[PDB]
Amino acid sequence: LGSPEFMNKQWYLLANQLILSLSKYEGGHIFEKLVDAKKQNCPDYYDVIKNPMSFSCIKTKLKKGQYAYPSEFVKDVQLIFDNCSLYNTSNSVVAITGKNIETYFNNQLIVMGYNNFILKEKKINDMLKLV
Ligand SMILES: Cc1cc(C(N)=O)ccc1-c1[nH]c(C)c2c1CCCCC2=O
Repeated sequence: LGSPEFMNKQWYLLANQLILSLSKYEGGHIFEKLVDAKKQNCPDYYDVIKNPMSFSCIKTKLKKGQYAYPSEFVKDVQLIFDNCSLYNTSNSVVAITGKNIETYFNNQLIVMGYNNFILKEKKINDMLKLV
């Protein structure tokens, strides 16, 4: 019940619930799929954003088991909000929406206790490099 596999199954379920609540939050539809430069009238998006990321890209990596640490899931989610704060002007609707979901995501990490999984990840790496 306390095995490393039980914890690894836990934060995979917490991340899967997190990426669902982000997809359902207000304005979350603008981060679900990757930006189609032609349909959204942004021909220079991938000339500025070189590491694109969307909710669908994170759901796929969760389904294929491509996250080794719980901190890697947060980095992909934060990358979405970082690409949003970069390409979009600070007073644009998208940038405001991105900041609102960013706060929601960070507060959901507190409520769900996901951060405690990242801390134990760091301690385990310490108690492993010491041997
Ligand atoms: C993909 C997308 C879809 C819709 C939709 N179909 O409702 C609305 C907005 C956006 C969107 N998402 C991001 C992440 C952005 C944009 C708009 C373009 C500027 C780049 C940017 O930050």
